[PDB]
Amino acid sequence: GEIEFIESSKDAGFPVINTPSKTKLEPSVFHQVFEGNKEPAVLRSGDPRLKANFEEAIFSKYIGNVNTHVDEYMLEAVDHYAGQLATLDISTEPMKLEDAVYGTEGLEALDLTTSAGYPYVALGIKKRDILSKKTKDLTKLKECMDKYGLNLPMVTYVKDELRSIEKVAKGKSRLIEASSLNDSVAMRQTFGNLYKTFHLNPGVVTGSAVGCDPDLFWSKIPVMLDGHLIAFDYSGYDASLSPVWFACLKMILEKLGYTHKETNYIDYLCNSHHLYRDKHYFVRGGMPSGCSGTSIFNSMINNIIIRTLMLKVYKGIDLDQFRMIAYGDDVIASYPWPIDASLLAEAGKGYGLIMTPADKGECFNEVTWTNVTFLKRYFRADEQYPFLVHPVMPMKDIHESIRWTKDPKNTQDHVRSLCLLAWHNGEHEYEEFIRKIRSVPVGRCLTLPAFSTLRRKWLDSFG
RNA sequence: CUCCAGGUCUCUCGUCGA
RNA sequence: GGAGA
Ligand SMILES: Nc1ccn([C@H]2CC[C@@H](COP(=O)(O)OP(=O)(O)OP(=O)(O)O)O2)c(=O)n1
Repeated sequence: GEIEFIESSKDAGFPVINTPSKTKLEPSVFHQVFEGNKEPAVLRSGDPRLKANFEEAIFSKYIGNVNTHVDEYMLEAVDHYAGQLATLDISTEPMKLEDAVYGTEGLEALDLTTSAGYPYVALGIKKRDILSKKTKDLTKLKECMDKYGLNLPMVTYVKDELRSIEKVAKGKSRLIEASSLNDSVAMRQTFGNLYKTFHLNPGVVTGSAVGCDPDLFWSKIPVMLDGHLIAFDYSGYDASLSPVWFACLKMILEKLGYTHKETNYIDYLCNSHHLYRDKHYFVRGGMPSGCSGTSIFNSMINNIIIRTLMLKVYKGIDLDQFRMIAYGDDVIASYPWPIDASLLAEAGKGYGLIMTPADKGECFNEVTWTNVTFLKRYFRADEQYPFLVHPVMPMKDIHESIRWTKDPKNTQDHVRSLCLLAWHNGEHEYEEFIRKIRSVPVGRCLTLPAFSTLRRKWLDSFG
């Protein structure tokens, strides 16, 4: 990922974009009961907690690119992953517009509560001015698409969210890229059946966890990844993808039946253009976080990436015995033999990728089923039914969430949802949690689910 | 006097119906 | 800046 060019938006006929600088996160009634290290992310240059240049820091994610060709490893990598995807009958036929916009089995409708992006964001137009789920109208949509076209700039905002205290101090707030309604629709039309087949089939064939429910799915995972575990973390994956990985992705899209016409939408992702406040700029490489397809294409690329590193580092390796599940940058995998992920990291570095030891730390340790995480959840088998596995979100991360709110009107929903995460920590931990919640006047006013009821419904789901 | 801040997945709750 | 009660 690299910013090639910056220009004034006026110069390029673009309006200045209103980008919020005030967080919506307030300390909650539970802010004191529990301990936490996160505060809301820095959103402006005048933040008193800033110990570094803000605008320098938020964009620092664009580490650079590496100029390499699609090498013999990538190519093999692609043919292998493609051969899996071929077993699924991914239709390259464009999705019916009513389905691409207002949802179908395997693909939910557009988020109508979010920005419509450029140009509408500066015309003061909301998604709901153009769409209604209730009416399923496409009239105003086609109109707007005719008028404004495709490949519009993506609008860059800072994400309102909690960050570690060093990420607050270092200004490493996160950027997202608001994709225009038009582009989201066009991509969903073009790639809807791919999205759908992916969501309806998470596992070791797609190599994707997208569409799974950790409650039900954690039990399936150790069966699928029966070998020795492989797991690492990425630093700024999305921003680290050089163009060659996109070339790889286009090539696998081509294998699947996609025309050069349709693969060209990948070009709008790799080579993208953005609005940020009063500037218009160009990024070469990097997956733009916020485009349509970001989870699916990030994941497909990860399947190509890890396959490549293996084929490269361990020359003569049998990928028919390799198994991986990716969720964007997040990956859990296994191979029948011990693989040194520090070496896969060294290789990764040569392709622009920064891979680090899993779940923080400074050794590429053994990855056991004990310490491995996926989607931030640990794996624990039931003590009573050892083939059912618990997705275990650390209580410390649940704690971080409850200590804040964006609106106390939601405290009941918020806490209930937190409960459905916490209980997989066990009865001891859940009741301590329910106690600490109850240790505060407002906590005594909430309907909390009983552990016994949670465990019951869970066991009941496997039926 | 409010609103402006992306893609998605999962779950949950609210309302309305068979 | 724009949209609205
Ligand atoms: N609002 C968000 C937050 C995250 N993500 C996706 C894109 C990248 C992926 C990883 O994000 P995190 O791991 O949660 O961020 P981090 O580990 O703190 O920072 P980094 O991406 O540098 O590892 O999640 C997203 O699409 N939208």
